[PDB]
Amino acid sequence: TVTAEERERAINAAKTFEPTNPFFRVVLRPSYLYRGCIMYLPSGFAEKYLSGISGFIKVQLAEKQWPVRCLYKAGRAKFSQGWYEFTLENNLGEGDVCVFELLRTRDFVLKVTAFRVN
Ligand SMILES: [Cl-]
Ligand SMILES: [Cl-]
Repeated sequence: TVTAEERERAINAAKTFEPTNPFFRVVLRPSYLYRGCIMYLPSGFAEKYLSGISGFIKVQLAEKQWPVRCLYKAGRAKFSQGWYEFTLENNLGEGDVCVFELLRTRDFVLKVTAFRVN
């Protein structure tokens, strides 16, 4: 069981972290956490940094990388294929808070730091 206090704690820890690279934060919720699901990235961040992002990008957690399809189309960036599997293989669940930062690499790499509830 996840308590309300744990949720508040994890969100506060995530909010304290301020990467030097461009970043956004997202609290994982159930509609993002099942096989075949999608997840839209924040629209402002997507417009500023992810125009022309296409195809399988690298999502990195603890120096391991997962392929996640990220398509920017009709004004929104959407994760699809590979996103759920990234969360499952990293034992991420609802309430965990992920900070995604855009690394200074040739291709698109989003590095995740997870602030886990339990
Ligand atoms: Cl919440
Ligand atoms: Cl694509």
